Amino acid sequence: TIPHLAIDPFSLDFFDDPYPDQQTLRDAGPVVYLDKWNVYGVARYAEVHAVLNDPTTFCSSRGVGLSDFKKEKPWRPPSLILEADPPAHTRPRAVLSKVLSPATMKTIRDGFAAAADAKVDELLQRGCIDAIADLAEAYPLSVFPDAMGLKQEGREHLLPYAGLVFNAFGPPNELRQTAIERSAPHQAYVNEQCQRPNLAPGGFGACIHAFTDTGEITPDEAPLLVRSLLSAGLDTTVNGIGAAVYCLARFPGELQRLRSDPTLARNAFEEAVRFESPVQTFFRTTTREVELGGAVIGEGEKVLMFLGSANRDPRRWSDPDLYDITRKTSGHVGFGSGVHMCVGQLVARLEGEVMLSALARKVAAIDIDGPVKRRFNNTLRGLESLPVKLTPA
Ligand code: HEM
Ligand SMILES: O=C(O)c1ccc(-c2ccsc2)cc1
Ligand SMILES: [Cl-]
Repeated sequence: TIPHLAIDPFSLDFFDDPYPDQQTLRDAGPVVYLDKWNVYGVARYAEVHAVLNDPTTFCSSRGVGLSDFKKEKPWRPPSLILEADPPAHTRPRAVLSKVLSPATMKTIRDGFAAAADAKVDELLQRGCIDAIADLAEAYPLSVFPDAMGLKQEGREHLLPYAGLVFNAFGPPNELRQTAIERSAPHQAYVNEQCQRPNLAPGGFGACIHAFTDTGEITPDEAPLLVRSLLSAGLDTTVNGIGAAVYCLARFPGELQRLRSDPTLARNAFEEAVRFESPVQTFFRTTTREVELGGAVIGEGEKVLMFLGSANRDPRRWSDPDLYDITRKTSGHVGFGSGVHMCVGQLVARLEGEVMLSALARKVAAIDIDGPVKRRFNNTLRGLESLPVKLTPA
């Protein structure tokens, strides 16, 4: 009934070009079994959406990586939000929602936009740049650690720590075990910055700690919630912005549309998130026997969702493999869906928007002018190096 496939979605060959294998996964059936890792897989939009939106049956408290916390010890203490289910999830979620609220975006937008404009001006002086190190990495590094309230010293630990976190959702392959063995100094730095005294006034970190007064979280919960933002808040946006620039570089017609109407910047970024899907995959664990897509899955089984695949499923999208900055993007699952849907999505969109706005207003052309190199991660899709020439408007 359920087809079995030998495809390894965490292999380097798969990362290098996942799209043919993703079609194979979609077309095999609504539910497949991945013999390589003994997990169920869903790669169509319909089933990915269904799983995300039934948190009771498809839980997160047994981990959203391959590892089942009921069987193995988590590599770090569980996240109070990502790796929790309702009701435990609900109050910590509400706190991060308020910390990263619509109202909060007003306090940081001017600074984020200024830094984006400044970066693009700086890059135009050089002309030929690496759109990863010099833009996709440099810009979020120039605004997010400050918005968190982090000191300057030690920030070089942030991207390695995030790479570790997202590799750790994967199976115990080489990527994962190498990350974990190098992890000690990054964990030590991050855990220390989570303490209240080390987070500057007015920043996201201080604001989380300030909520420990209200009855929503206790003081001992605040450091792990800061840890969530230091885990999920930087490397994701690096790959999202990298994705957007890569799309504009490959699809010059869309850059030209963006230049002609810079107010398309926000949707151009959203479409980039759909099109590349910086977060490719993660898991749920079944809490009961369940019927999904006409198949029966037993209790305590890992289910691997292919978010990137769902975002290219022709059953849901017209011309899924085209980058279209005026596409109706609502419903894409690049930020997830349901109760765990990215709590930081307003920050992500703000960064993406103001950077694409800067490019739209200041840059006439983006031409790849060197070898493109991919960055491999069990969960994240993105580039290591993207040599481009920027032509000023
Ligand atoms: C382009 C950038 C981003 C992408 C693609 C992205 C993607 C996602 C996805 C797919 C989830 C769902 C996980 C699940 O359902 O198990 C998620 C959750 C989460 N994200 Fe984002 N994210 C991004 C940026 C951010 C930022 C900027 C922050 C914080 C400042 C952040 C913090 C979080 C947190 C704390 C969760 C857990 C929410 C929950 O479990 O309720 N992320 N993200
Ligand atoms: O709470 C945290 O530490 C945390 C929250 C979310 C992610 C994530 C995973 C797949 S997409 C976004 C990672 C870590
Ligand atoms: Cl840690």
